[PDB]
Amino acid sequence: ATFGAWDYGVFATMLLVSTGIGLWVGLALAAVPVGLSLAASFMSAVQVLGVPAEAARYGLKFLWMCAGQLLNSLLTAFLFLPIFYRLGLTSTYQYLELRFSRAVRLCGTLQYLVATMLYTGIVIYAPALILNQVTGLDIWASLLSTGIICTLYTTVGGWTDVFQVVVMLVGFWVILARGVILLGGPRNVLSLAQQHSRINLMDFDPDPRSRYTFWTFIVGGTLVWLSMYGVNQAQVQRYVACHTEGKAKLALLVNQLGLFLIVASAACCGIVMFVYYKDCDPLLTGRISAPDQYMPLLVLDIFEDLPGVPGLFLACAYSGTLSTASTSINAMAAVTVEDLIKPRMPGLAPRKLVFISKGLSFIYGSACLTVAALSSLLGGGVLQGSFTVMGVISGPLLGAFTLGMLLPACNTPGVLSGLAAGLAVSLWVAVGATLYPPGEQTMGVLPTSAAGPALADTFYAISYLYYGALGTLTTMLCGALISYLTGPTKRSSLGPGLLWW
Ligand code: NA
Repeated sequence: ATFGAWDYGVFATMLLVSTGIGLWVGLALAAVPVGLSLAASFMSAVQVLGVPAEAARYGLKFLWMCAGQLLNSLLTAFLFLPIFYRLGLTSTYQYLELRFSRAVRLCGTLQYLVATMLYTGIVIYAPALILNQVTGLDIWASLLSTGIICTLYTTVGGWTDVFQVVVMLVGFWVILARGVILLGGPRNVLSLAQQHSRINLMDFDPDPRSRYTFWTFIVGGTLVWLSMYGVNQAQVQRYVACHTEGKAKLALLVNQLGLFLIVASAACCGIVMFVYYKDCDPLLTGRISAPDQYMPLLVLDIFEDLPGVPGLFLACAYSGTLSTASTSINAMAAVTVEDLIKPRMPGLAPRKLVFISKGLSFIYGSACLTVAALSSLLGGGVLQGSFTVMGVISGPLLGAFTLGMLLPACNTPGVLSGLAAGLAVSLWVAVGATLYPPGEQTMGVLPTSAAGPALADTFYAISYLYYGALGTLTTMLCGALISYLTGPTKRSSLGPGLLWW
């Protein structure tokens, strides 16, 4: 029910060792490692908690997420990697500089900082949620602990990604292997899932309100993962540092393979989790309050006769998530210093520049902890929360980049107005859904079992995967229209720039 004795020791020892190695790194590349770094940059305990739960509650439709990811990678390697290897170097928003203006560069950097801050807040909340659900500590003590450890990793801590990805994969495989053997027979699990309508691959429901479906997954995942891989500063930084566009596409391929493995393993583990709870769903029984508590519960249930392992898995999912959060915070600080402060403070006390970078890292860590606390209080849903954070905020940024590249007739006022309109629409739909969320029947939640305004109904029910796609598209539409209203930009006035070349 709540770890025990051996698994408490396992959790504590593993977390202490992880902190020690982090401090050692902070005090004391090839396509494959950098691609696995690309994969690890966005996979954390959020995906451990959410993907199995979403698969269990909807059923093997979540595999279509992989397809979305696939599209993302392809588009990147064919739309943004070539241009961010010849035109936009060093930074990603320098393209917005040399294309539209420095004002658009500042707008893009601010959007990236806000999106990353909120995403890292959700990321920090995920291990806090794991600790609260497992160890029993109230969510606020768990948030205090996770924030303290993340700030220790960032301020003090200053192949780790490969280790994280392999740990995620092995954990998922161990869970879904122990579950199948305990239940008895992979064929039996598949048959039980089929009976309870968990094998639902071919879902083409054109209704956007249906939370998960091929039509929703392809477009929404493509757009969100593009905003997270095609224009994200960290990912593009990892591209341009790969030393070759052709060898950067190899990194993207490795990243895509890692994402495929993680998502497939998580969905299969979620199906095993449901078939484990085929007759008595914990949600109906009240054993847990939110679906995000599904994964920590099963881990406790499966290995009740095998102490220690739950602590190992849920301490790996803690340390890896904290490493991801610290990398995000430090990247935010570095981006702020390099892209904003340095231009207006060119040669003032490089030691002061290091001091300012440290201060920004601390400020961003604190802000991310505050966002984690807000997410804890402000309802729940971590996988949807992260995709609505990276969707509404960064979606318009991807729209700005795509308008700057694809459309020759795009101008600084055009892209700025498009960004404003896209942010407005995306936040409008997000708040409408938060206040007036759709029901389980509308979204498409599969049946459970316990035997052991017109606008708010037609729009706010839109699948969360459509938030980002709603923003980006808006930025591409409005930004285009205003461009042709104020003044169409001339192809001659642009350098290589546009993908058309
Ligand atoms: Na996510």
